Amino acid sequence: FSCNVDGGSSIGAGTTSVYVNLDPVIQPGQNLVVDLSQHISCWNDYGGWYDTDHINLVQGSAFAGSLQSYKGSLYWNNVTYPFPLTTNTNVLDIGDKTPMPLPLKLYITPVGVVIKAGEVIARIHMYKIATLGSGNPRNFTWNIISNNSVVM
Ligand SMILES: CC(=O)N[C@H]1[C@H](Oc2ccccc2-c2cc(C(=O)O)cc([N+](=O)[O-])c2)O[C@H](CO)[C@H](O)[C@@H]1O
Ligand SMILES: CC(=O)N[C@H]1[C@H](Oc2ccccc2-c2cc(C(=O)O)cc([N+](=O)[O-])c2)O[C@H](CO)[C@H](O)[C@@H]1O
Repeated sequence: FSCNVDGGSSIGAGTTSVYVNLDPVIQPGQNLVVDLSQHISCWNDYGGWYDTDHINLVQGSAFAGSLQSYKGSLYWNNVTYPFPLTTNTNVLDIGDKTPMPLPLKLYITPVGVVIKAGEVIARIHMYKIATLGSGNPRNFTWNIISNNSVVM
């Protein structure tokens, strides 16, 4: 099982930064919408749904400390969860060798500068286990970072 970010090097585990582009000005009452499907894609390394991969997001995924007061919802694989995650999410099965954009979006309610360019916004933890043998479990973290400032 592997992923990449913006079509970069392949990632089988560990921590990767994901740089996103945000609306530079938002009004009070407006949320930020971070569509991570535009950035993170994953695939099965055999193809043909051989040794199918089972992927979920993990309880404890959270805002960066500086944004701890913010409110959020996380969309994953057809279901929406409150954020920070207080449960694991549903499982997405991955079996094609062609990269699948992750069905992942973050909606953020800020509670001046809303987001600073270059600062970590959120940390999303992801778990993989496959089907055959031990399933070769792997842990990933996606550290979401803004490319630009957002003001309100
Ligand atoms: C031991 C293991 O992981 N086995 C998995 C297997 O993995 C590969 C199969 C063929 C070619 C490369 C890999 C592979 C690629 C990467 C990477 O590019 O980052 C990292 C690792 N790794 O972490 O060892 C392995 O894929 C199947 C189907 O996806 C299941 O996921 C299995 O469980
Ligand atoms: C389980 C959990 O919620 N928190 C633990 C956290 O787990 C992860 C952290 C990042 C990415 C994936 C996982 C993970 C998710 C699952 C799953 O979704 O079933 C299963 C496993 N697992 O057993 O290897 C790992 O690991 C830390 C230790 O580094 C502590 O143990 C925490 O308590």
